[PDB]
Order: sequence, then C-alpha cells, then structure tokens
Amino acid sequence: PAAAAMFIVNTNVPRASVPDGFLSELTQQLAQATGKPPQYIAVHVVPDQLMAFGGSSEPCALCSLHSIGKIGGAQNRSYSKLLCGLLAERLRISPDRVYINYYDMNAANVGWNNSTFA
Amino acid sequence: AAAAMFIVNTNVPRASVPDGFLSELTQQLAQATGKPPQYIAVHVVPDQLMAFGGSSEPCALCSLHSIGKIGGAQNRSYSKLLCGLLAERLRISPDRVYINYYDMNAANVGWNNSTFA
Amino acid sequence: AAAAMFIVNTNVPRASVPDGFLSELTQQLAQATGKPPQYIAVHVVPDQLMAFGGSSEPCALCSLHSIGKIGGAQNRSYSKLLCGLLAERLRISPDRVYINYYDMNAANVGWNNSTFA
Ligand SMILES: [Cl-]
Ligand SMILES: [Cl-]
Repeated sequence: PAAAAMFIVNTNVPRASVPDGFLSELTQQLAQATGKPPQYIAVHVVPDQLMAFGGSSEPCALCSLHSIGKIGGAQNRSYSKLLCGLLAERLRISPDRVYINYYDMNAANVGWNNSTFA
Repeated sequence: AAAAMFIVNTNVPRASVPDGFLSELTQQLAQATGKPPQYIAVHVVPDQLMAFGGSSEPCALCSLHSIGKIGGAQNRSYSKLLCGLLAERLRISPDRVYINYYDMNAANVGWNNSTFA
Repeated sequence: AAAAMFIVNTNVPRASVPDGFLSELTQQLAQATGKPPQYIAVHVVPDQLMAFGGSSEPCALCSLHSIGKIGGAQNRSYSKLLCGLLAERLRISPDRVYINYYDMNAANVGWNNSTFA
C-alpha cells in the first residue's frame, strides 16, 4: 500500500514523564511493524490530558493508528501488543487502561504535499 | 461488546469544566449505551483555538467511538443526551456542537495487548 | 449538506498562528466545498509534541470530516488549498503535512440535539 501511517497518543500522564527518545522509538517501532519507511511515519503524543477510563483517573491512554493498508485482524492484534508494551514500559500505563482505534485509510483519502497518495 | 469512548474538544475555559464532569459523562454514557462503565473512556479538552461558523461563541467538536450501539435512532438519542450535558455543564449551545459517531469493528479496537475481535 | 469540520494539530508554537487564521480557514473551506461558512467548524492545536519522518521540524496532522464533497479529485484540490494555507500562514512545508479525509454519513453526525439524517 502507499507509505503513510500516523500514530496518536492522548494520555493523562504528565509531560515530564515522557522519555526522551519516545517519539523516535514510536517511529522506528511502527516503521518496522508496518513495513513502511520511517520517512512516512508520523507520531503525536499529547500528555497532561483530562481523561478517565472506567471512571478512574489513574494513568490511561486513548490512541489512534491511521494507516494506508497494513490493517487487519492479525496485524491489529500484533500492533496492540507492541503499542501497549511501549506505553506500559515508557509511560507506565497499564495495558487494560489503553484503547487503540485502528483506521485503514484509502490512499485517495490521505492528503500530502499538495495532493494525495492516490 | 464492552468498549466505548467519548472525546470533547471545546473553546470554553478550563476553569469552566466542573470537577465531576468526567464521572458524569462516564455514568451517563454507560446508561445510554447499556455498556458497563468499567470500559467507558472519556476525554475533555478545553481552551481550544476553535470556531464554529467563524464565531468565537462557545462550541464543541466531539467523537463517540463504540463497538456497536451506533445507528440512526441511537445516535439521535446520544445527541440529545450529550448536547444537553454540554449545554448544562459547559454552557455550550447545542447548535454549536458537532458529534461524530463511529461504529468501530471489534477487530479495529485494541485494548489490553489484543483486540476485541 | 452543510456540515464539515477541519482540525489541524501542529508542533509550530502558538505565537506563530496568526490572528485571523481560523476565519481564513473557515472562508476558504466554505468556498472550496460550496458549504455555507456558518456550518464549517475549524480547530487548530499548536505546540504539539510531534514527529514526521523522525524529525521535529514543523509538521501537521490534520483531518477534514465532511458530509459529502469527499472523493479523489476533490481531496487533491483540498490538499493543494490546505497545504497552501499551512505553508503561507504557519510556514509548514507541504511535504510534512498529512490530511485525513472522512466522508461522514449524515446519520453519524450529531448536531443541535439530533443528527443530520
Ligand atoms: Cl460510572
Ligand atoms: Cl513552507
């Protein structure tokens, strides 16, 4: 599929708790997992959010992975283990307090560089 | 299917959001969707640079992602509920609120190292 | 249908977002989509922690959700428009912008206590 993918993390954990290296690690790990070049992976981390999961304000995250292709039942299970693992290790968020929404984007529906990936 | 998540982005000030608002959203959404509250997630983002129709009046852009429980009649019910809460608690007119509803396939929601498929 | 909404998330600092940018996006999107500006919502989020291709140079991740007016040719036109505006006003290179396009079903957009069904 065309090369783009993007991963967003929204979390209540504080800015101070995001490791140096985290966005770079997300980029490299997602490139590897999706088979996409890192040049076309975008990552976005949003700490300090007002959020709750199950009515509790213990650490949690709501995430999205938008990808042109490379989305499906088995792949998404694999991404979830990878990404929950990174959020647990790096941000100290329990995997049972993380949702990740997966979106398979059509290339014609991803704009870039004044045009689209179609 | 257990999961649902509601996100509100708004231009109203942080100081205007009541202390119990996340808990109220959780409880109200659990009742509206029939899902246990244990698996409802909520997220409120105030102080945003955002306009509705070019105007700086209070407004909101929201999303409700749910595995199931999404459809024409249900979404109407959720809009009345959620616009009502945003009006009552955040003083946002319902005609300056959009809510995008997403019926998520269970295979497309990750949680706890796996997906809901 | 009247509704559309445009969201920009960017790592450019808040002080670099010019006065009047939300209004310009509203007017330009209204012209491009044929929708009245009164039902276009825009949302800009500066100072984000982002990387694009591993780099923290200026970049943006954006969404355009619209009832209708979404398709291959229209999206290419919107990308030229919106990348143009982000370059002109926020000094972001077009090759560091993604815009996700979503054609929303009217029944899945809540507004004013109901939906657009
Ligand atoms: Cl509850
Ligand atoms: Cl530029």
